[PDB]
Formats: sequence, structure tokens, C-alpha cells
Amino acid sequence: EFIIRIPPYHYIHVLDQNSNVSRVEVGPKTYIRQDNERVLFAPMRMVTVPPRHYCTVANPVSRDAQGLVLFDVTGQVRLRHADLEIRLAQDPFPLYPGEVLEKDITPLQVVLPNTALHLKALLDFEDKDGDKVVAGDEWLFEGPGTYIPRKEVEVVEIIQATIIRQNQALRLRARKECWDRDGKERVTGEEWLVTTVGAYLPAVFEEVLDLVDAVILTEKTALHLRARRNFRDFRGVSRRTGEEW
Amino acid sequence: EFIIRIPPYHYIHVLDQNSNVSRVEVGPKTYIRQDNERVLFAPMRMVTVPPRHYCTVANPVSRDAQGLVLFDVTGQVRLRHADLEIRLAQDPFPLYPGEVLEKDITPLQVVLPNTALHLKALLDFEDKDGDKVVAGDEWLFEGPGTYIPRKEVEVVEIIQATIIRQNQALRLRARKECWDRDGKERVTGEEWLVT
Amino acid sequence: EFIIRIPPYHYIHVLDQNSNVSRVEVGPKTYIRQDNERVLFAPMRM
Repeated sequence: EFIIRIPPYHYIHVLDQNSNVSRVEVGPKTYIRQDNERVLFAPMRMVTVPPRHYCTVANPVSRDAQGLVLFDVTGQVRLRHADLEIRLAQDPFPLYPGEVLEKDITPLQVVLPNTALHLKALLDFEDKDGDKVVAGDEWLFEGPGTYIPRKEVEVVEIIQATIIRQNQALRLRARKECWDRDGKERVTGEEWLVTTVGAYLPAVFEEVLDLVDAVILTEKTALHLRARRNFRDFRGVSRRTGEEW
Repeated sequence: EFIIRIPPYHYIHVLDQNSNVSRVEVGPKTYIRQDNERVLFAPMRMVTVPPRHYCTVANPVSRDAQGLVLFDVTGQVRLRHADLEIRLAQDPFPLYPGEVLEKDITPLQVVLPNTALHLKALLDFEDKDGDKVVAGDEWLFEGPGTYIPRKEVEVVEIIQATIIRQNQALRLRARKECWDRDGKERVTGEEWLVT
Repeated sequence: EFIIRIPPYHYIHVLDQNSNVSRVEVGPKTYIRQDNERVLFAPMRM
């Protein structure tokens, strides 16, 4: 149990009981241990993440400007505690001591056309575009692209588009005080209708209620309407609460 | 078990336990092993892919500008991990250590007239015509030709033609915001007729 | 039987079965043999 052969693309961890500092032995080697040392476990293949895939390793090692691993003065590997890393496709890295595999190799999930991902920031951070994204903000990553996960950013759900045909309105009610595509104030609880034909993605703060189709008018027909509140109609004529036309 | 004869057009793999690096012995030979070495398995015929056929080998070896195989400093064969190769008809190549056969020799499927193949890009790549095909795009390979598979390009389905006689229209509804043969805008859900 | 420690002021002989040529390992060492090799006898004081 002193001589131990590590296949190519594998590793082990051995602890030196003089300083009680641990390390990793990587490579295609035949390994010879001392008597003061102990090998921790039986050889494990160093994990490989294919292209268009992903993994999260809890408590990543620290790095320098070149990206090299940092050790302690005692010889122990430098870690980052209660912290995670974003590991995309690369060469078969080994896991060091005190490195945990949080999520296995998983497939990067691709966003379909006419849909969007609802992503909220868990912890504050700085944005790719130069912005500061305070924790608790709401986004939409939409389009047909691929989404690369982040640590402090969590995906809440995916939202489909709703289809608006000709002569329809699709009423929307606000989750909170907000703004709208048409560029005008909305408040909590207020409702409105977005006429535009096509497919529609609601914002994070907007919600879809129901589709409302037009009433068709002829020479033998009219439409009896009552005002919910004071407003202006499409003729531009003013309407007080309650009055009918 | 020291003397071992490999028939013509075959191979084996033997591991050298000094460096623990493995290799392949190819050719019509009688092979004599050392005592430190070990032969891994009993002789296997090196696979031959006929013409108009295909195979995928997981984790292909690396190559140089001449196409020669690359080894490590330790003597181990250089590989490409979680990667695939497009192997068409050629001479009976051997499989090196750490080479897996993903799909056997299969027939190249030929596209009939008045039909088309629906092919979507799994991973981004660059196109034969000089284009950059972002992953998730949709194509049609149509006509009577033969389709040579690719690694990052996957075939979703085959679509038949529909026949339009005289005095008929054939209504079509759009999957997503798009364009049309007649060269005019369409939107999601819109319908039209192609005379 | 691969790892073998030779006390100070001793020796052993090991045969390499590739060339079938033999030699001697002298000194205060811990000795690690290959698999193709064989140690001939148990350590003897020089």
C-alpha cells in the first residue's frame, strides 16, 4: 500500500502528517508514498465538462493574475469559502482538497424563439454593460440565445409570448409601480391594453390577464357603453363616470 | 503469453507499467512482449468503413499540420476530450487507447427528390459558404443530394413536399416572425396562401 | 516486495530481465524495483 499507480488523467489526495497539510497528485504516474504520509482515497477520474456544458464547484481555489493556484505558507491550498465558481468547457481540471462538486456536468439550456427567462439577482454585483445590479432586481433574458449561468443570478422561470391577432387588445395589469412600452407612467393595480399585432412578451412587472376581441358594428347594430371612470375615448370626446352613450 | 501474433490488418494495445503510458501495435507482425509490459485485450480487427458510409469515434486523437498523431512527453497519445470526429470512407485506421466508437459503420442517407432535411445547429460553428452559424439556427438541406453528417449539426426531421394543382391555394401559418418567398413580412400567427 | 530498504553499508543485486544483465545497488537507500526487474537475495553486509 506504499506503491500506487495513478492512470492517465486522474488524481489522488495525500495528507502529510508532519504539517497536517494536504495536496493533490495529478498525472499519469506511478506514485510512491512515504510512511509519514497517507493517501486519502482510491484514484478518481478528474472531471471533464464537455462543450456547451457547465458545472459549479463549491469553495473554489484562489488564483493569481496568471490564474495559478495559491498555497498557504504551511502548504495548504488557498480556498474561497461559501463561494462558487462558473466552470464552462475546458481541460480536465482536478479537484483539490476542500473542493466540493456542487452541480454535476449539466447541459446549458438554450432559450427558444418567442420566449424569455426571468432572472433575479440574489447577491449584488456589477453588470457586463457597466451597470451595478443591486440584489433583488428583475431581468428578462429573451430571444433565441443561450444563457450562461452566473453565481449571484438566479433564474425564476420562463415566460412564453402571447399571440395578438388583428382586432384584439390583450389587457395587462401591473405587479408594481412601473413603466410601459408606450413610454407612460403606470401604478400598482392599474390596467391597460396593448393593441400591437404579433407575439408579445410581458415585462417582469406586467402580467397577462386575458385577450379581448373587437365588437363588429353594422348598419343594423350599435354598442351600449358605460364609463367605469372619467376618461377620453377614441373620438377624443370626454366621458364622465357613469354616463352612457 | 509473451509471444503473440497479430494477423494482418489488426491491432492490440499494450501498457508499459514503468511510465504507465499506453500505445497500439499495428501491422502484420509476430509480437514479443516484455515482462514489465502487459497486453490489454485479444487482437481486434481494425475497423473498415466502406465507401458511401460513415462512423463517429468519440474522443479523437489530435493531429499536426501533416495529419500525424501527437503523443505526450510521457508517450501517451494526445486526445480531444468530449469531442467527436467525422470519419468517412478511408483505409482501415486503428483505434488508439482512449478512443471509443460512438456510431458503427452506418449508411449515408440520401435525400430523395421533392423532400428536404430539417437540420438545426447544436453548437456554434462556421459555415462552408463563409457564414457563422450561431447555435440554434434552422436550415433546410433539400434536393436529391446526399447528406454528409456533421458533429455540431443535428437533423431534426425530413419534410415532404405538398402538391398544389390548378385552382388551389394551400394556406400556411407562421411558426415565428419570418419572411416569405414572395418577399414580404410575416409575423407570428399570421396566415397566407401560396398559389 | 517492490519496496526494499537497504541499511547503510550493505548492498543487493538485481537482475534486469530485458537485457538479462545484472548489477549491484550499494548505499544507505530505500530501493524501489520495477516489475521487469528482480532482486536476487536479501540484503548482505558488504
